[PDB]
Amino acid sequence: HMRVLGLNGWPRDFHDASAALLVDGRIAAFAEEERLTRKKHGYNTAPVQAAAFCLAQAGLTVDDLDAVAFGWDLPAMYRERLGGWPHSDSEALDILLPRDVFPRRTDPPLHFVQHHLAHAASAYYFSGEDRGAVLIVDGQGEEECVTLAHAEGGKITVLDTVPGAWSLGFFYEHVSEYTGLGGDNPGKLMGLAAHGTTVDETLSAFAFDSDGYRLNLIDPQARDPEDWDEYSVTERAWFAHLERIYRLPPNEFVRRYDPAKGRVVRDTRRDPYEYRDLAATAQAALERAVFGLADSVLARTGERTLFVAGGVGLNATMNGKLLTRSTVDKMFVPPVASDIGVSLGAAAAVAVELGDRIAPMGDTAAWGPEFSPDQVRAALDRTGLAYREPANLEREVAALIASGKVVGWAQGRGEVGPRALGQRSLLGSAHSPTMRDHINLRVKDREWWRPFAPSMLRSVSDQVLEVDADFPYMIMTTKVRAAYAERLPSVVHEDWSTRPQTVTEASNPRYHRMLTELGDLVGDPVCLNTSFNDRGEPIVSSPADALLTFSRLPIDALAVGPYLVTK
Ligand SMILES: Nc1ncnc2c1ncn2[C@@H]1O[C@H](COP(=O)(O)OP(=O)(O)O)[C@@H](O)[C@H]1O
Ligand SMILES: [Fe+2]
Repeated sequence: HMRVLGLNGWPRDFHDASAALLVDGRIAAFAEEERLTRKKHGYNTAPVQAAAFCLAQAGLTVDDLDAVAFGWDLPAMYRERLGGWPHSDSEALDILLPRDVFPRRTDPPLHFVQHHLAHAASAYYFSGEDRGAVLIVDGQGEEECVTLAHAEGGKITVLDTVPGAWSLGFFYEHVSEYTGLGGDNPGKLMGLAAHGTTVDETLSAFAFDSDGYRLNLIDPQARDPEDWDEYSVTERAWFAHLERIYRLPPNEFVRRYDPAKGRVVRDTRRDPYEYRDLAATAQAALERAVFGLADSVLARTGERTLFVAGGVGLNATMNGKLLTRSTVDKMFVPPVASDIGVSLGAAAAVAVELGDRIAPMGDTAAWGPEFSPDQVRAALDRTGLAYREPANLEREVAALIASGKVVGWAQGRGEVGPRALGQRSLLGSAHSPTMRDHINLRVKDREWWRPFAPSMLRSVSDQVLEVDADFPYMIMTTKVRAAYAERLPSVVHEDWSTRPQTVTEASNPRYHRMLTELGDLVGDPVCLNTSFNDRGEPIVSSPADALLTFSRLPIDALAVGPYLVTK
């Protein structure tokens, strides 16, 4: 047995802390810190709880680990940008795995893995494909924002990098901030781009070529020597530039006491919808730049399989278009493309270095905590709420869904990454023409223009989608076929695009069953599947989490374990 605990998250100036445990190349456990702490984005923290969970889940202690792997070259970053790496391996271990939570007889080997390598590792080793081109597109690793590499024979070899100042991630963030959606919500920007019109995709900043892009707005060698990313530098350049060329100035945040809620709430001066054309344009500029990069690495390696990771990898809209490109046959992007994924990537890199074979993820991301019926009961009995234990839960849930009701679904092991995949999901009819507005405005109280996405049986996805492939992670848009382009109004765009999760019975028997039962009711085993949370809070993880969010939202029912709660 080779056991490698991979980590991300650090007390100084970090985000998306997470922890993954590989055992014999298999994922034993994987969790994001935010899910357990309830603090969004897992900011400025070692993945303390996530690692504790991995170890408990696998019944291990630190002393049972062959290696601890960290998904950045921290010593390097501390050398170049802070004037020295002051930590012994043991001292660093004390910070990443505090002894009061993680008792240990001795230190495990500590490995720092280069940030993009980890990103790449988390794509390649888990793709189930044995070779391909690697495209890593990011905010910024230690010094680079893009990495093009060749993945073959269990090896990842770098061909080229792009300096952070030219970051597509930072660009897209900055635009996201400029619009008032916020730099921490780029996904929203993507959503918004769909409502805009693109005028000049260069933004008078980018110049696109056949190998990607160049950004004459900023000197590519511009370092913010103070910090250890070029975020501030790119932020000034982009904000001043956008204000010059775009009709709207930066949207501003407004903080006022709301007597209705009894607190200071943050709002935006302008409606971010006003910025839709700027979103469209940013989206298009990102796509264009990324199309170039993809073509370039594909051709430099002579592969037709593409691997994508780094946070830009979360842009399903851009991925869908990569997939349909003539330069692309197959595509894998892991559900943990962002930094949460570099704990797993670091682990994989190390495990591979230690002689392990890494198994494929295989159409599921359900690696987080799960809870026994007794545990769920404990959480239920805490609330003093009445609940049933349906003979056939999956059928009853299907019936509620078919009737246009919204059902919280908390089953098995939490999924990892930003997307609910039927372990912690809010479910609704994919068939209702009013469901989208209902969930947006009445249920989640979020923006009217936000889109929804479907889960469907893999077994019918060939009839529903123009591509007969696995889409396990909702990480890629594709188009529906004619016969379904109006059947599914809540989850299909006017242009027939959608962002689907395909569901194998192996991946999720319960979800699979529920969908099957739904098909027997409304013809298609397809439903609307949106993240289970009140907006701005992370996806629920524990039954107590589920009950809390259920109690605060006008959801109709909660299916948590084998129990069903109604309002
Ligand atoms: N849907 C999206 N489309 C485009 N870019 C995105 C999207 N989601 C996240 N990003 C980008 O990913 C970046 C974060 O990447 P990540 O690898 O998680 O961390 P880091 O950049 O610190 O290495 C952000 O700069 C953000 O702009
Ligand atoms: Fe990254």
